[PDB]
Amino acid sequence: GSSGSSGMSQLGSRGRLWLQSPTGGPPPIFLPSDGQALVLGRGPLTQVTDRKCSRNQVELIADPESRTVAVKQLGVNPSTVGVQELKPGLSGSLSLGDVLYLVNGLYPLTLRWSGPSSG
Repeated sequence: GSSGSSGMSQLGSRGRLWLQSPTGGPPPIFLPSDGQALVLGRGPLTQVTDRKCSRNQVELIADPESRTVAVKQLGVNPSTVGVQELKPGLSGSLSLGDVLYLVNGLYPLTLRWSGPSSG
């Protein structure tokens, strides 16, 4: 038959925000574009099972507005947003490529953005 519905439309190439993990790590999680906050910490999320990590260690938010990500510490352990240490109740930003050491300056989460070629 004829499916139809819609025709065509495209402004730019656009993309999607996500986090990149090193070998022996979890898959590429796609942050919520809606603007929600993806709390990272212990669990299958990042495969982190360190007590030092808290279910809600920090709050990541995908900001496709300017290809950025907001980070807010809701845990106790001091998190590092790149090369700067955070605090409890503090908040910072992460750029495309920047790292986000969940805790113990370990379990770094590289911020990546999807972008296809050709077109």
